[PDB]
Amino acid sequence: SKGEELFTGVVPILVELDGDVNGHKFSVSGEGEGDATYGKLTLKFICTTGKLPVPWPTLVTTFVQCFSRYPDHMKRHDFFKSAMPEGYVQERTIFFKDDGNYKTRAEVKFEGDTLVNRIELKGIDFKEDGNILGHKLEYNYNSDNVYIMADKQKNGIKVNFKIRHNIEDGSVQLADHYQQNTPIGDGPVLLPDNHYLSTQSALSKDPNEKRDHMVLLEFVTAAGI
Repeated sequence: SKGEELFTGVVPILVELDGDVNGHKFSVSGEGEGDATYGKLTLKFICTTGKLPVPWPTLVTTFVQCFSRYPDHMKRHDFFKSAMPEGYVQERTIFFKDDGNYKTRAEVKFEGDTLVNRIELKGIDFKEDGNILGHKLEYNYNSDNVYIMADKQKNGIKVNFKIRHNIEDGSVQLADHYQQNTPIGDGPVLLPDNHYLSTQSALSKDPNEKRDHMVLLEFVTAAGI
């Protein structure tokens, strides 16, 4: 249940985002593959409109939790795969402490054999010379644990978690995330007991790529039950 079966091998992934942060318009395309059996994601994103007006790490959480590795004993709490292939809607508000906020709306679903994440991102109230529009964030990412809770009312899940981005001066730029997911289908889905997803993310660059981009490798495992 139910995308369960859809995820037993390596699945191609496509990500497309249209963004507007303080009027700075930009688009990003990402490609790669996920192997949920190992909770592994490998992806390369390209800013297709010239330079990315925000730091790449600020976009990682926005750029497919159905690739998390759910231990066999926890399969019944895997809301993400259960919503497939029809997919789910994912919305967030990300408040950057002492700075602006991003509001995103994405749909994650299969297109044939490819798992697609299409997102619209809107950012407002950013400080022109703050850590974001001013690009003062280091190109790295910290590991973390986010707590997935069922949202029985909408038959989806909700998550509230903090991401800390390292600032070049040694300090931290907090990004408080509030997320809610609901199934696209009318299809049944599995509602989970509370548990965590533990993620680790490594960012890198493609020595041969001249466009603004980001190479991302992640491993994610569910636990807490």
